[PDB]
This record gives sequence, structure tokens and C-alpha cells, in this order.
Amino acid sequence: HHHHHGSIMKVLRKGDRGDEVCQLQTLLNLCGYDVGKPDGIFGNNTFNQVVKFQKDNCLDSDGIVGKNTWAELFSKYSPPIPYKTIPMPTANKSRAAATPVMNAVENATGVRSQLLLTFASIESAFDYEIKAKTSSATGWFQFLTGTWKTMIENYGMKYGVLTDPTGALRKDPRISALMGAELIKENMNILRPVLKREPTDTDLYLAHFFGPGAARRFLTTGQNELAATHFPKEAQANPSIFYNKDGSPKTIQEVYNLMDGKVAAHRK
Ligand code: NI
Repeated sequence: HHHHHGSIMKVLRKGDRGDEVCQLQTLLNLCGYDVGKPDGIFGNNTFNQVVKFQKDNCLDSDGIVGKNTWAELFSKYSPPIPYKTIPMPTANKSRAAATPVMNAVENATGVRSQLLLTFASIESAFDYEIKAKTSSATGWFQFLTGTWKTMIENYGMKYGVLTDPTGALRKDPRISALMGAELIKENMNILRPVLKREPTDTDLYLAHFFGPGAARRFLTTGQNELAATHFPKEAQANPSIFYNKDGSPKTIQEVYNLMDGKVAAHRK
């Protein structure tokens, strides 16, 4: 039930802090129990609302947030933007069918649909069911089971999805696009601080490809420098792009230009 999911949630107490306390406060506000802007720190405002919420619902009202209190929240909260408000595309593997969807997602998350379109194209050529033969990567944005799970717990409620144990919703274009835009948001947010420029699609693809941390260093690590040197895990993971046909390491600029070209093939 919702009890099993609340069962694996972290048991929270006044004094804790982190993504969990953040998910908690969101749910409390989304339940009608105002705690304020979620900050990730379980203080007094949060404690008093938890207690009341527990009393209003006949739960052990001691301020401790366990299985039962979590399940109740997952049960009462009202999703600000249910993913069903995003329309399904009329067809699969179609860029034109995906357009209206990405427009709705842009209105919902703020991320430009041209960008969402480019990514869904490079990742799955618009097949929202495609499942990589070399990994978990599934759907339009080819989400791995790990990253998907993380994305659900941290943004899911916002769209009416608390858990996807199977990771099966990665095949649904609506939720994948929403989650995809949230991922892009985190990344463009990490990159812009260190960049006298608005992150480009290529910049964001690098973050999508090598991780936000990896890309951050890369996007600012000497043009004519040997990439494989600074990015060993990345270089060993994609030798085809980090090394020339003869085995020698390419320069940073060469890796970038190579990537920017892969992206270019999927724009407009
Ligand atoms: Ni409990």
C-alpha cells in the first residue's frame, strides 16, 4: 500500500535535516498544513504541524514521522501539477507528436521545449519505450533505474507520483519529460554559476552525459588540454569520444566540438 512506501522512508524527528525533511515539508504544505518554504531543516514550525496533522488523522501524535505518518501524507497531499495535465503524444517516435507535450512541460517547468526536443531526439529518437540493450536507460530521456528513483522521490509529489518501484513509468512520455526537465533544471542551475553565459544545449548535454559535476569541471578546463587526463572514468567509459582512432587522447576542445556536433544533428 502507501504503507510500504512510508515504511522505507526515513523516520524523521525535530533536529534532522536533508532531502527527506524537505520532502516532508512539501507534503505538509500540500496537505494544508503550512510550514513555510521547504528548507530541509526540521524545526518547530514543522514539528507543530506534524503533531496537529497526526492528531487530525488519528496517528500516534508525538511528533515522530514514521511509516504511518508518511503513508497518511502520501494519501492526503494534493499534487500541484498532476502529470495527467500533460497530454500524451498522438504517436510514438514522432517529433511532431512530442512537440505539444514539450510545450506543456515548458509551461510547467520553465524549460524550453526546443531543448527538451533536442534531448529526447538524441536519447531515443522519440521512442518513449526504447530500453537500451547495454543498461537500464529507458524512455525519451533514457533514465537509469538509479537516477529515476532519485528523481521520483525528490520531484514526484509535485506531479502526483510518489513512487515507481518498477521504474516502469519511465515508459510514459509525460512523466519522463517532467522528470527530464527537472533534471535539466538542476544541471543548468549548477553550470550557470560558473559560466559567463547561459548554459547551451551542448553544455547541458555534457552534464546529462557525464554528470553535472563532471561537466562543470570540463566546461572550464583548458581548451587545448588532454581530456582523458582529467576525466579518466569518463574517458574509460567512452573511449570512442575521448581517444583518437590510434589510441591517443583528444584535446578538450576536440571532445567539445565532437559533442556539440552530436547535439547539432538533433536541433530544429
Ligand atoms: Ni508512525
